[PDB]
This record gives sequence, structure tokens and C-alpha cells, in this order.
Amino acid sequence: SKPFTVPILTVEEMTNSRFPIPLEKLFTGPSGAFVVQPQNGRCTTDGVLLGTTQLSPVNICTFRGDVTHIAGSRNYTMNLASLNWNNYDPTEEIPAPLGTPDFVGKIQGLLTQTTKGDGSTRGHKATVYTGSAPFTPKLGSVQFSTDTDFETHQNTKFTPVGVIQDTTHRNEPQQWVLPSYSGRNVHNVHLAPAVAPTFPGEQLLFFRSTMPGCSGYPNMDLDCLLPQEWVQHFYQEAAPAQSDVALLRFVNPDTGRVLFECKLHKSGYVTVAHTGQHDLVIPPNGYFRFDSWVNQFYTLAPM
Amino acid sequence: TGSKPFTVPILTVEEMTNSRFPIPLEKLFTGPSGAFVVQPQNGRCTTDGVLLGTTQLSPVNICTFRGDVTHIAGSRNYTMNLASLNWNNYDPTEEIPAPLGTPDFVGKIQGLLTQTTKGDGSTRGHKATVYTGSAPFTPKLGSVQFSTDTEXDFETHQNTKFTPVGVIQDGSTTHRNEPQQWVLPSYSGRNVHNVHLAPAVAPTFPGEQLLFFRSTMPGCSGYPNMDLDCLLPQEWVQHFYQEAAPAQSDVALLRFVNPDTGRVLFECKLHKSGYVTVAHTGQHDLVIPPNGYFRFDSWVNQFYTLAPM
Ligand SMILES: CO[C@@H]1O[C@@H](C)[C@@H](O)[C@@H](O)[C@@H]1O
Ligand SMILES: CO[C@@H]1O[C@@H](C)[C@@H](O)[C@@H](O)[C@@H]1O
Ligand SMILES: [Mg+2]
Ligand SMILES: [Mg+2]
Repeated sequence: SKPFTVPILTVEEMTNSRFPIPLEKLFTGPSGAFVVQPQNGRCTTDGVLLGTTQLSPVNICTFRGDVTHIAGSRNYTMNLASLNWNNYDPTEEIPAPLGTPDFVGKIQGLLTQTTKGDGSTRGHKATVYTGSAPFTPKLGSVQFSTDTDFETHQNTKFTPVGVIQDTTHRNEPQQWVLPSYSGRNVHNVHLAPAVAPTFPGEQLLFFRSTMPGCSGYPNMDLDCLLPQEWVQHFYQEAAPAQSDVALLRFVNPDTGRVLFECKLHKSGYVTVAHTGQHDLVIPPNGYFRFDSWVNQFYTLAPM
Repeated sequence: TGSKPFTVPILTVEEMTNSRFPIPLEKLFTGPSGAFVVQPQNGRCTTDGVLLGTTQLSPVNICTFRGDVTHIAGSRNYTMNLASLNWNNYDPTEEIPAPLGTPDFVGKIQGLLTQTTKGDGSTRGHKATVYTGSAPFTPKLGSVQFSTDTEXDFETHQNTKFTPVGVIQDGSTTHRNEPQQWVLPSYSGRNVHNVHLAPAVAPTFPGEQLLFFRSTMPGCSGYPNMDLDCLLPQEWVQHFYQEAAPAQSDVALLRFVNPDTGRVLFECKLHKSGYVTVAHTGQHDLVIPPNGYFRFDSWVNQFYTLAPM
């Protein structure tokens, strides 16, 4: 069987799988009390994509389609196309279009458009409210608010940049609250499962970034379960799993020594032996290395 | 056994990222260089994993800037004192052309400037443009200038980020006159030469042309030329950097394959210094299936004649 491996890039060389920004650090904390169920950055170790996960680091939280103006405001409805401008199929057995935001919050960026006939172009600051009633990406449409021009039947793109807040500080975004992908009073479908440590003394290990803030006092923490480069790697390699748990070691090349070890579960998430909230202190050139497949009762050395 | 076998990723063109701007690839393109010299500085990496020019590993940090800013109380423009991509101090004596990820073409790049005040976590963001052909574009010296749409609110001594979105055109009656993707900026200003560049590339074998990985940059105003060609997908850069497989000649023979059927559509040469050539004549958007991908066959000699494509 093809040997399993993980990418050897450092944390700072890899990308968050839930927003198009670099990873910055590793974090662990208790989460047994709440539900961890992100839909981007979900992939098994043998390469099966889950949830709304797709392969491009720059298409996360983007939208493409045509727009129509909502009379008496600066708001536009976008009729969604696929990530490569084909028709969007709402019957596919996924929660929402691939790359759809998987948290409730106000995402700010630029809405841009090109007119086919003459190549004229235009761009305006815009915000999408993923908690709002018109946020119905599974049905094929979302709404943007703008600050200011957009034509009908012309290709239009939202490029995300960051998040806003607008009361009590850091109350939004809520990175662990899923949007309602079909809107009010419709339950979500085909979700990737919630994850949690199943072994005593363990916690999830998160790959953490800080989202840019564009207004107010947002909570800018964003944790993903797998780097986007790991998703890309497992998808291509499709190496068979020889157990439910891949043991990884995090290595400091300056000394050759292992800093900590962790479990990469076959269904696509990492746990460590730690109790409490902890920002890991790592060497910037450290990397992860697969060492062996282990059984269900393997006890990690304390992180 | 022997040398580690060389490979390229199996991702399709449409699943990969442009190495010169943070957008997906769309198609393949070939043409003669014409009046321009092809010397891009992002997306430059040897097949055994040596990064060149301003190339770095993150697909989303391409054409970004980070640092602190200063206004003038008589203009909407801000000067940014540059830091490196992980907020480390940027040293102008480092042997690189400019901070890694700096734009490598002359044009007007629009995006958002954003900032967080460390003390209380207050944040702000405004549309901003950087003209990489302008005299204040001096990233090798550690500063660039941005024009913003509103008179002021950005604070001094606070971390500030530019996220690129697309390109604009203005100040011309001729459409699509800018950006000029093969004209390098003057990273220290026009009366100083650029340094430590990744070299220019060109087909060296009779009847061959460069093969490019092409995207269309978003346009944000005016009538810009939105074509953007790179020599290697960003995912190929990441792959070679990790694998560091030795090159066993100057040229790797690759085949481009349709996955739906497995059949070979054309063959090409991946030169060990990090660019691709094909046997073709003319300036053309290639007709390929969207899901096509490349596979390494063998290291070939310098006098190998490719089958025409
Ligand atoms: C509401 O205004 C926006 O948010 C505030 C908290 C400030 O950070 C201000 O500079 C910014 O423009
Ligand atoms: C100058 O104005 C900008 O460029 C023009 C060519 C138009 O596309 C217009 O919609 C856009 O706002
Ligand atoms: Mg340990
Ligand atoms: Mg051929």
C-alpha cells in the first residue's frame, strides 16, 4: 500500500481551510461542552472530501454569479454559479455550494464585475451577513450590502477580506455556529459530523489564524481542523489507512528533537494529550511527520 | 536504490492557484514573447525545490503588504513602512529583490487596507490602490504608498495589512493598456537597477514556445488588461520545495492527460530551473478539458524533439 504522509510545510507556510488567510499558530482547549462541526477543512486521511470542502485555498468564502439590484437600498441579490461559472445544482448531496462560509458572521470584502461587451469593470466594498434571512446559498442566492453601478447578466465576484462587528465587544462572528444554508426554518442537510476527543485526557488541536477586522470589535479567532494543504495532499494521495489513528510527531529541525506528538484521526482531525486552554509555543521551522498507525487505546505523551 | 523519484501534483489546472496573484488558474496559454522579456519574480522555483526571486510558499500572501502606516493630514494617501509576511522586521540588505510576495508587474492593484488597534481590538478597513509603476513604489527600500477613497482614520504604530483583489485602469484613452504583466517594477525606484532577480526565461529549442498557466484577474475600475500568466502553479512550487527530488537532466518530459478518459493530449518539457515549453507556433488560448492534469514520464536529453501540439 502507498505509505501515508502529511505535508512537511511549517505552520506559517500553510493556509487556513476556513478562510483564505495564512495559519499563524497552534491552539488547544476544552471543547467537550460545545459542538465543533465546521464544514470547510473536512477531509479523511484517505482523501474523501466532506461537508462543503473543496481544494482551492483562494475560493474559500468567495461567491460568483449574476446580480440584481434591490430597489430602494444599496443591496444586491446574487444568483450563484459554480466555482468555475457553470450552473449551480442544488440537488447535490452537500450542505451548500462548496466553499460557502461555515460560520455566522458579517464578512466584508469587494464585489467586482466585468461587462462582457466592452471589458469595462467596477468594484465596491460589500458585506454578506451569513446569519440573515436572505443568506440561502443552498437555494442558490445570497444578498450583499454595498457602500455606493452593477449591471444585470454580467459575471460578478465577491472576494472576502475580513469580518466586522456592530454593542458588546467580540460577540460576533461566532465561528462555531453554522449558518442556516437554506434560510429560516429549514434544517441543514448532508453535514460533515461533529468532532470531539473520545480518549481520556485528550483535546482537539486547532490550526489557528486571526481574521482581518474591517470595522468594530470583532472576534477574529478562526480555528480549522486541517490546513488546506493537508486537504490537498490527502485528496491526491488517497493512501490507505491501516488503523483509525495516525501518530504524528512535531519536529524541531534546529535540534532534530520531537516537541510533541498527536493523533490524526482517519476521519480528519487532530487530538493532543492536554487539559486546559493553551497557546502552543513552537519553533517557526517546526513541522509534522507521520510515524505509525496505532490502535484505539494508544496513550499520547503529554503535549 | 538511488535518487528520489521526481513527480508533479495531479491536481487539475482548475484546481490549482496562480503563483503571481491569489486567484485560481483557468486555462493554458502559449505565445511568442514578442517585445517583452519574461522575467516574473513570483512563481519561481527549481524542480529540486530552490525558491527564486520574491517567491514564497503561501498562495494567499501573493501581492499582499504588511506594516505600519503614516498619512499627511493634504491628500487620502498613506505611506506603509513594510514588514515581512509574518510581521518580522524587513531588512533592505537581504539578498532578495523586494519583500517576498511583492507584486512583480507594473499596474494599479486595488484591494482593502485593514488595521487592528492592539490595545482594545478596534478595527477598520478601506478600499485602497497601489500603483506599482509610481515613483513612491519602493518596496526594496521598505516603503510603498497607497491611495484610499476617503479622507480620514488609520492610526500610526498599528499593524496594517493590504489584501489584493484585482486591477484597475485609468488615465488613458486606450483600453487594456495596463497592467503590463511582463514589465517589472523598479523595486528601489527607476534610477536604481533591480537586484537578485530570478532569471529571464525563453524557449531555447527551435520550434518551441513557453507554456503558461493563465488566470483572469478581477477588474475593479476602467478597462484593464486582466490576463495573468505564470510559469508554475503555486501548488507545484509547494510540492518541489517539500520533495526536493534531484533533477536527472535539464528537462523533465511531462504528459498532459484527460482524467475522464486517461488519454494523452500533448507532451511538454519542464525545465529544471522551473518553466515549461511546448512544440507550437502562434499566440493562442489552448483548448483543453477543464479537468486535465500533468504526469512526469522521464528525464530526457537536451535534444529531444517534442511531438507538435
Ligand atoms: C465604526 O467605525 C469603525 O469601527 C470603530 C470601532 C473604529 O475602529 C473606527 O476607526 C472604524 O472606522
Ligand atoms: C470609472 O468608473 C468605473 O470604470 C468604468 C469603466 C465603469 O465600469 C464604471 O462602472 C466603474 O465604476
Ligand atoms: Mg507529546
Ligand atoms: Mg504533444
